[PDB]
Amino acid sequence: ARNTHIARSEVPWPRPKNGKRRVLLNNFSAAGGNTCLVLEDAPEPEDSQ
Amino acid sequence: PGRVNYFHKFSGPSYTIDTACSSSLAALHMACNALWRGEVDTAIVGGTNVLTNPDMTAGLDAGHFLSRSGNCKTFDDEADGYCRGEAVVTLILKRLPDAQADKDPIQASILGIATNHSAEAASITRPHAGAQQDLFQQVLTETGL
Amino acid sequence: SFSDKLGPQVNSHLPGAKAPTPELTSKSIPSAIGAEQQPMAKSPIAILAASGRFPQSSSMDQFWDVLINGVDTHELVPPTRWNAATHVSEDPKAKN
Amino acid sequence: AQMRVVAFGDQTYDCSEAVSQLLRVRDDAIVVDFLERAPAVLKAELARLSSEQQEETPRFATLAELVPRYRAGTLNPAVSQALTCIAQLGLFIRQHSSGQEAYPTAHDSCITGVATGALTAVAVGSASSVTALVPLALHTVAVAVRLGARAWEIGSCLADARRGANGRYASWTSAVGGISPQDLQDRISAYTAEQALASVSVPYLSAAVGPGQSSVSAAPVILDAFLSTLLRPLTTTRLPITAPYHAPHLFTAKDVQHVTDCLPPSEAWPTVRIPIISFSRDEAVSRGASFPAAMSEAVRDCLIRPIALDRMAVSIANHARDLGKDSVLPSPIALSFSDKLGPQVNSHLPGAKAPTPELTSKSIPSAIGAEQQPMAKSPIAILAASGRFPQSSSMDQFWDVLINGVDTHELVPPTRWNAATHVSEDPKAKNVSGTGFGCWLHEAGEFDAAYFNMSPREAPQVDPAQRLALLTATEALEQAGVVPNRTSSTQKNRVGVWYGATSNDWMETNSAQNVDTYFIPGGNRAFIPGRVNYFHKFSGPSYTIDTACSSSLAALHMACNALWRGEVDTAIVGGTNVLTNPDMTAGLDAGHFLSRSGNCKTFDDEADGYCRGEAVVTLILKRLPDAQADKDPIQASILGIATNHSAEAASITRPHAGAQQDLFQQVLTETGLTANDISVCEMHGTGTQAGDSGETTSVVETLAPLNRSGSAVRTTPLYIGAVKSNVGHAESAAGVSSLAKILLMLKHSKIPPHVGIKTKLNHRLPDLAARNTHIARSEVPWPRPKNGKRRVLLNNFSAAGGNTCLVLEDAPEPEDSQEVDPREHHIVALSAKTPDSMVNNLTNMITWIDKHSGDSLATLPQLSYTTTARRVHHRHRAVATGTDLLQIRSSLQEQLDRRVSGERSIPHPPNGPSFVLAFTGQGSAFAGMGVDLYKRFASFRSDIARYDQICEGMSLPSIKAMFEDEKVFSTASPTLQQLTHVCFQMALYRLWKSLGVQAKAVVGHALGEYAALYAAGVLSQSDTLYLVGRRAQLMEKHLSQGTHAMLAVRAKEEAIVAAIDGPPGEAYEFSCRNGEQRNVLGGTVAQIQAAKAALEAKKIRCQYLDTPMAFHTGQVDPILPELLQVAAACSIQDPQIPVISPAYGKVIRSAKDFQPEYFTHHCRSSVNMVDALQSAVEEGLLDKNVIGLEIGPGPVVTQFVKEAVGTTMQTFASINKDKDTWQLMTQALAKFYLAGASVEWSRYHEDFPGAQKVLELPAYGWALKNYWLQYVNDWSLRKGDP
Amino acid sequence: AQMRVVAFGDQTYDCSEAVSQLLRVRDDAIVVDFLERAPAVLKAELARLSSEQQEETPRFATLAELVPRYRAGTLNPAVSQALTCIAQLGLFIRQHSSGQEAYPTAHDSCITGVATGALTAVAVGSASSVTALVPLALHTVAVAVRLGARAWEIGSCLADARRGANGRYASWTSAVGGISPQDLQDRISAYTAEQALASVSVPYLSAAVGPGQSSVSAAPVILDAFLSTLLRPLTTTRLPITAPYHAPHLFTAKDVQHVTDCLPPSEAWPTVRIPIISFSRDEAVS
Repeated sequence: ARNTHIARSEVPWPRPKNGKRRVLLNNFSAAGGNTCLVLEDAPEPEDSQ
Repeated sequence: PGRVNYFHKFSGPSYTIDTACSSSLAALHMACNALWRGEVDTAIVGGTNVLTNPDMTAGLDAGHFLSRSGNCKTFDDEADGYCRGEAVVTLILKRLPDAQADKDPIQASILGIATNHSAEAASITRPHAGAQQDLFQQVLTETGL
Repeated sequence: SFSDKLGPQVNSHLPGAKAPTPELTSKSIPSAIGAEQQPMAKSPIAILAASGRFPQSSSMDQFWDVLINGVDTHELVPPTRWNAATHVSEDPKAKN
Repeated sequence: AQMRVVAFGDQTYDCSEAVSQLLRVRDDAIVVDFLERAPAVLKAELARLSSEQQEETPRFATLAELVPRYRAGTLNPAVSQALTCIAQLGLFIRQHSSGQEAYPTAHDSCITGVATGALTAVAVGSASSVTALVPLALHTVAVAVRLGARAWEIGSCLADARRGANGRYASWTSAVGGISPQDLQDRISAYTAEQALASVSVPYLSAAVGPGQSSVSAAPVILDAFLSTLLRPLTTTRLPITAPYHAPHLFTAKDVQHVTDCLPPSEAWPTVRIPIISFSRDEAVSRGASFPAAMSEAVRDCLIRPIALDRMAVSIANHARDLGKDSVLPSPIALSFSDKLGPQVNSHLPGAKAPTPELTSKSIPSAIGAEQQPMAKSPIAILAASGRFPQSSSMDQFWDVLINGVDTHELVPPTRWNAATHVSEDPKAKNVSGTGFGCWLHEAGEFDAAYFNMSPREAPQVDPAQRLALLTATEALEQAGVVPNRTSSTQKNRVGVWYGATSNDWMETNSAQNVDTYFIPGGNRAFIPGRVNYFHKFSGPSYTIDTACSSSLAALHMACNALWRGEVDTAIVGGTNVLTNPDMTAGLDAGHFLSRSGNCKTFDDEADGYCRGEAVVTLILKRLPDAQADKDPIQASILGIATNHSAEAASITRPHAGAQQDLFQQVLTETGLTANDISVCEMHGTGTQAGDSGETTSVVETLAPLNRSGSAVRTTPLYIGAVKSNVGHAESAAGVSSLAKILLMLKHSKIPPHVGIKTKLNHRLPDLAARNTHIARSEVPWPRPKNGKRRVLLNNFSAAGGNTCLVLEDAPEPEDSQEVDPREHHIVALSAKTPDSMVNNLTNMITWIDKHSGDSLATLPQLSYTTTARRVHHRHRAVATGTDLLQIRSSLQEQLDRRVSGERSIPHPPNGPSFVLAFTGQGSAFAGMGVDLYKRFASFRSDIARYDQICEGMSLPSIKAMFEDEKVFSTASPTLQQLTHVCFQMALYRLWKSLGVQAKAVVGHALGEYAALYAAGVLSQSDTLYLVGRRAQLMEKHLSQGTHAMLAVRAKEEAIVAAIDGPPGEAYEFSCRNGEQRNVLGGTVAQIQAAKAALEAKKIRCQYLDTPMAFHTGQVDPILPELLQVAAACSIQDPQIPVISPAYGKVIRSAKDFQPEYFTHHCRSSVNMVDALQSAVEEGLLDKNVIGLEIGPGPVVTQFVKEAVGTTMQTFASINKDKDTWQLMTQALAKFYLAGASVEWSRYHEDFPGAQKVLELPAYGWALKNYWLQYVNDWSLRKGDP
Repeated sequence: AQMRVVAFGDQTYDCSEAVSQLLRVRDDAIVVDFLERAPAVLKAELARLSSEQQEETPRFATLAELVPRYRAGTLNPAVSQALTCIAQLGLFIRQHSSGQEAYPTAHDSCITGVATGALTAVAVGSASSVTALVPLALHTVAVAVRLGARAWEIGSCLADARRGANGRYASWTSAVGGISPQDLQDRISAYTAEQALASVSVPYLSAAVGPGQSSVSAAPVILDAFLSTLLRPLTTTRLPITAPYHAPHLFTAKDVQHVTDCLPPSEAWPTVRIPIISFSRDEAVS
């Protein structure tokens, strides 16, 4: 209903044109702490031609 | 990290973080904090875990943390705890302008990182959904996404 | 609020006149090298490399080989860590 | 009529001081941003130099590292030009941004610049604001770097540094005075003609300073060979120019073009607006040129044209004359001989002057909250500190051991591990050590499990480190007066915990002898801060730092980083070390780390290792402005902190003195202090010969250097000490232990003696006496300089190779409010989680009072404030009231005697008390009613003012005069009287509601119905005012004076009915039925007289009522329609609480009963108080356990409530005709507190600043118990045997 | 030949987007400094409010946490006033610092603002550069907090929040269309005469926005009852104003003096140098 899936099989994850992919990373604690992290994609490489 | 500093002759800070099962990400947060105020220009973040003491496994089992059936059955209806794993991994970090100036390879970019404590949970070990939701929303707002 | 009507209303009380805006007025000079970057505080942090040793994997490529193939790596404790036959019981009754 | 002139100078001006000053600016955003962005541009431009040049440039992170190199003279021309430009631009920006100076304009100002300052002239002449100037400044910086690099390249190609370079760069020019430029040129021409020289290497004059002064440039060797021929009376001085400049025979247009190639081409380049005076060029004044073109011309000036400095003043004066002005006011920046400028500029001008008063330099006051500097790079305040050291259960006992110079080391106690089996003279057996000495805490197993919700089963298997961390953290939080959610900075989401631990011996040795369900929670180091966060409900980051033997200062560094980034507002930092694993001692002795003789003997000639000690310490940190705004107690400020690694050591464990010296210098430079400001240096001093010698030499070289003459440069003694010779090496709490010692010395203002040196001072140390450095052998006074502060340097090193440094400071001088607490009576509150803790707290408080009985007269209010406002209040409570400390002491002593005699404390009910609020009629009003409340409480004053203004809005008489004059009650009109009564009742109710008194039901009596209805949410304040005012006005208007009267009889209803002839109602009617034995009769004055005559004939004591009007009688008939019309206007609502209404004699609970006719009925019908009270008691609303408060001039209605309810219903009043209001208020608050009410103590003291200070009260009286898991059977010596 | 006029709005305009955008600026030092200092001044001034007002104020570490509450209509008048003024000043400062726009000058510019935008108007008219304007901006933020607090105090005095409020702050005003202001005034007078009402709770004309439109303010229940009397083709639309304003029969010179009592007396206070167009006043330009 919310448009979220658990990939039961390999699915492509292509980079959007003129865009980036973003990720959320969670790592919690038995002591109680929580750490969250928002990841991105590296800029398109401007390698000398 | 002391041996890494000594062998490679790096004369910058050197800490080991023992936060928790989240030690590696806490160390990453600390490294980013150091990077964000110019203390260091390059960082070597990592995390290690090698199991060689039966008593830690015995204690974790006695605490009902581990699963007596196999691996971690995430999202399953019969999930009954996790199983211990071994892994060592190291990463190299830089501020994006510095990474682009030196022409280093870049695999991803960290936009923001935050930490908090589930201090309102029923017991110390159990998690608190409200705290995690607040953390996620705070990070999202800070990142501007 | 309703700002777009301020112009027509004010100019309706004045002698006829209409002047456009040069779209190129926003042209800016180029910043000095090394200054265009945003301050160090809250700046993106790059990940340059990564290495590790995971179960059934002596590199990251082998880690991906494990991940994409959907194989779980759990197994009983080897004999080089401790002897399972005596350190593990169906119901723990002995010390430790 | 006056023109300002901005002038910049050349490289001749020593700019090191200016650069040092700018780097210390913290209150200007523009300057800070510019100084962060200039190093980046500088580095980017340096990276594209030649290969040989790049080898000679230093590597730096900030501009600070280039200052000492600039002073030493070992900085190449490129960086020198860049630094000159940066200093000039930063000075100008700071002057015109935080100096609040109008930017120069084209009509009142001109810009001039000597060769290197010609670039900055273009940079600031092409803008109109500092914001528009910042980018041009960076472009100019890059251009200057390139210019210096080009000159350096040409010079280096011309000549090579001599063999004896020493690193210094020779000077390429020298100022020669004594002849005019023409004679000097003739001499140079003759010299180069007689002597054959390459046309490209001849000497040339690069300036014309004046009629008899000039400058000459050439390659250092050639210049020296030429200046030798200039004999007396000509004098020559070597200027600090390290490259050739102003040489039209060494540079061409190509070089000028190359330098200015860093500027890309475009059309958005700003032009030159403010005229620039180029005294060296043909056209003195230039304007209207693009930015790149003017920059190219400036570079040409600085490379190809000689400085015509004998024409600057003439050109400026000519410009001033042309503009028509008559005087010039100079504002030179980094200009040499700047003082002489203005005189010679004005010499060419007609005489004129215009002084500026210095009193006009004043500035607008900053808005509250904007005066503080940005949280980044802000002092961190230490508010409190608690710890457990050997032979010390607190910091006072730690001071005792320090000052007494006692040695603590001893053999292993039987509780840890047997020494007869784990120690041998020469280790030969497996897992056997040669040393068994240490400094132990003998009460590490003592804990209050109940206080922290732990269980007797779980407590033993919790690492003593965690238990002591909890104890010390709670103690430190209590000592700092921090209660969660009390303030913005103490919100639970803004508090984090950092702890430094490096061992979990409990898991290895004690907990592992039997693994139970609490093995991991109780043993893992993750739970040392986790338990603190969980128990105190702080929801901020929590970390454990295992850095090294220097973990505590690493944790402090991380906490300060978190505070400086704004991710927390309060931080709890600490460090733990409890030794219980014999294997750790065996492995430290196998590595030759521990001494086999005794304690750490630092600076001694026979140092042969250190001793293992134990210590737990916890501190509370906070940014300085947040602590000051919170009225928290501050005892030190952290100015800076840094870390690095000794990775160049010969061995991993061995220290490296060079790294330590770099760390100390870095911290000192960042903090902005000089070597002479540090009076004390607390060093690691771990009692090892080589390590002690290296640390001492590095510290002395940093803080106590030697001048070239070989004499001391310090003007004040520097004292060196180490806490480790007294308590050993805590080795994970060592940093916090040293910091705690420093705090104690700051408190007591004396330096304790040093006990490490037992035989003889180590002979490898530097001669300290020659350096003005001392090792205190007897305690010396350490007084705080008046109008000054004393600072410290703290060190902490590691076996892993990490070094940490920290600079401390004295707290700001207290600004204590000198206002005297007008309150007469005061309230002191104690609380505990256990009856035993209650007895302990009472005993400790009584002891404290005796020791502090006569300290001052302001101590009682501050004790009240600390005990009530700044504390957490638990289930078991005890309170004391009095006017002086002696009364409180006596009351507390009586309570303690009764408690010890055999009584037992009982926790208050979980939900607290329940209140019923009674509002009185218009009978108890007296002159001066609530006049002290109007004077002392600001909320009451505001409420009364608002009510008065609203009344004036509705055409009603003012009410303020009845609360200020106090002499108008006598002649108050009846409407004014009723208005004052209702307004006072409403304001008073709002006051009590502000102190945490919540109403569960409200009951009025014949005039409190309006206030009660407001308090129940039925009406608003405006509606109540309108109703009461219009009712009174109608009563006064339609009716007359003396029409009826009222009387009261102290007899039953049947008796009064029988004693009077005639049925009730037709002649007389009941007006109020206060109680069973109390009734009030009303009727015509003649009828009242007849009734009194009839009843008094029966010998019944009745009394006339002073009320002039008559309510609930026949006199209120001809105004009912008007009251009905008025009441239909006001809004109505469902009450939030039951409204006991005597008018209807029931418990009304809905808005359907408060229709407009209800008000008319009340204004006419009788006050059937008794029936309403009985209805409420039947409904169960009122019980004997319900508290009753009296919102009114006296305890009238509450008495009736007590009769209706029972006889054991404690009740209190708020105002009285004879008793002081503060006595009653204090008594009521004390009884509510004892009941269980959560009083808003913060609001009770907010209006009395004189009482707002936190005292150092005795710590909590914990009910300690021993929880230990003994290590048995010596199994650690058989790790691997069958 | 041409002059530019900078106009500031009021509470009616939504400022969530503006405040969110301002918090994402990273290339401007002045804007970052202002957005760091403004929360400090707001927290310092919000600590001087009465007890009942502080229980209804949210706890925020930074301005980012107030946007979600502002959008949900759960922000009391004081913080809303502060946020509106902060957004206005921040937008102006960013435009004139990063936008590289010349500061307004009296020769070819004039400031103007409506009720809430007049504070920002005077703040911007007394300065000559963004650097010189930042402190006056913080003073204006404090004054806005105080003004909102006073209006909220009086409004709460008049009437209390309804039972089913659920947190939201009921609007106190509403725009009216289809009448000239005069006939609407006579309608208000007739409705007041027919139902006797306290002189303080009577509806009043807060604004006259056009020849056939205007605004009417009153207590939420009084306003709701009155608007039911207006029948088609009479149109009514609510506005997001949560306190009584523009009420000469509720506010006096004492309230004005109290609101502006956070500015210490001194003879440095810069004098407005660029004319401010005051259309409501008797003197058009001051």
